[PDB]
Amino acid sequence: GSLTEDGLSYKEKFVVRSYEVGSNKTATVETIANLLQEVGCNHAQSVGFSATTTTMRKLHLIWVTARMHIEIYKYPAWGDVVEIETWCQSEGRIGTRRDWILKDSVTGEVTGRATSKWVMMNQDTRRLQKVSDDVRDEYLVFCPQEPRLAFPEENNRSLKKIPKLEDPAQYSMIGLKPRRADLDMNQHVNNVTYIGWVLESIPQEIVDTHELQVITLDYRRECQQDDVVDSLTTTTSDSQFLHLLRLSGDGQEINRGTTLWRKK
Amino acid sequence: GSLTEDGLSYKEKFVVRSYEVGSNKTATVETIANLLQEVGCNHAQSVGFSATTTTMRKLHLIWVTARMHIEIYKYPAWGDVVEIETWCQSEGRIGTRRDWILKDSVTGEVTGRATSKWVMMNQDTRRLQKVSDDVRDEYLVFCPQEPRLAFPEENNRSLKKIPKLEDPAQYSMIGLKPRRADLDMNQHVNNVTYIGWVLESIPQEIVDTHELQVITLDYRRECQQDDVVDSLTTTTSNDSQFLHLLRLSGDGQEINRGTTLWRKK
Ligand SMILES: O=C(O)c1ccc(O)c(Cl)c1
Ligand SMILES: O=C(O)c1ccc(O)c(Cl)c1
Repeated sequence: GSLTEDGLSYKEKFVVRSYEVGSNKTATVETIANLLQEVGCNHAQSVGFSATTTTMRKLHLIWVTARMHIEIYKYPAWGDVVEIETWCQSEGRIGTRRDWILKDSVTGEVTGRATSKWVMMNQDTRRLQKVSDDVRDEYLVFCPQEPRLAFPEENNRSLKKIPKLEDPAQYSMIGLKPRRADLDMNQHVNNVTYIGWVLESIPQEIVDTHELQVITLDYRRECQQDDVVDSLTTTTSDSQFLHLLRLSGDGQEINRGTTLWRKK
Repeated sequence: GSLTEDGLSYKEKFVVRSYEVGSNKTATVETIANLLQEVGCNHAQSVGFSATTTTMRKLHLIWVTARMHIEIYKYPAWGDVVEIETWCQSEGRIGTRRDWILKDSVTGEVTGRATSKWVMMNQDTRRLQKVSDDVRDEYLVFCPQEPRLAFPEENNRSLKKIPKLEDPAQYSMIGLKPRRADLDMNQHVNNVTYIGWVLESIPQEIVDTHELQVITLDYRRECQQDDVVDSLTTTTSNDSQFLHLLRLSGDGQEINRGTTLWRKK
């Protein structure tokens, strides 16, 4: 991987692995989400991050994911090479955004795109915050100053508000628990694990006859290492679904989302 | 990755990823096990498999894992490059073996080694069998003819018989279930998922003060997609050793047994 000529975006190529593909012999959406996080981390390292800036370390602040939105046109097959370009942009004091574009390395065609929203949090208290001028100033040195959007269109799916699923859910997968492989180096549940848990309650017949085209996921609260989660899904329709992840006991919401599937 | 000059082994380099490392900022043993399977798959593809041979496809036969044995001296850090060399060898009619050697790409030092035993099974009936002469002759053209062992030693750990853990277990993790990401392209539970499940019942205090040096795992029966597993561990021992058992949550049918050896950090 390398920063591009202008130093305002980063590109990396990945060869799809045998264990990264599903029943269709193409990369799963969880594999795609892991590659997005990997190229994001390599970009952060290339421009001087630990991921935190110097002012953030002084104030004990961290970036936390608020939303992930991914649209896939074609999933790469086992052995194929996918090139992913990523960049960040400040969104004033709301937070920051990281966008991605995925391409078939051979044809150069766009095979997918993604966008994510990040908010500032005090690492100790876990209290959300607005971004200060100091953090925005140092962030502006590695971001394009004119807007660059993976999802440019006004009123596009990536910004749509997601409603809360009402009981009874049409489908459910209960008692989901993270294992040590689901945790990151800081013992926090990996963001991709929540995508896997959401998809667990999609019925097998849909997975057998459709391919996932779009997923939008809000992250409200973290699942701790000793927590247990229930995954709930209801058909809202192409097939569309509404999703809810909540703690198995008291029902505290941890994520809500929507998926759109197209028939094979 | 590429076959070596003589065409009897395969090498591949991997850059360790951010999500592949654990609390020590080095690759987990599950990451190592996934890289071993990946270089094994790339080797099989480079020598014509599709991982069945022509005679196996005609007779509806497949290779299934019987045992995995891994020893790690040093785990690669995030961003490091690890080079893995792999090769296969026939073991007469018993089955086949795949061995691996892991090296630090910069120093060229050996940082780990692994060996696995595979047995032939009919894909439909699931009945184990001996290797036929046609299959033995077919894969002999891609294997070294003089023995090449990752674990050459006289009475080495890789071949040690593993006993069955007796109840009550000292530690347990109950109700483990595979999710869709734990399945391979044929909807079978990935071999690395069982390693993760074994390790789940090791207490956190051991994980915080020790590093895993050796794991030996026998595979007896598969966990199906709708099965639920219980992971059981008992301390058998500056080094800590454990005995492991994975069994179905309901009737207690054994699916795996193993041992781990941990050295203090
Ligand atoms: O292999 C598959 O089809 C597969 C894998 C993961 C996942 O979450 C889904 Cl919905 C399907
Ligand atoms: O992050 C770790 O320390 C880690 C990860 C996986 C695993 O199985 C164990 Cl025992 C530890």
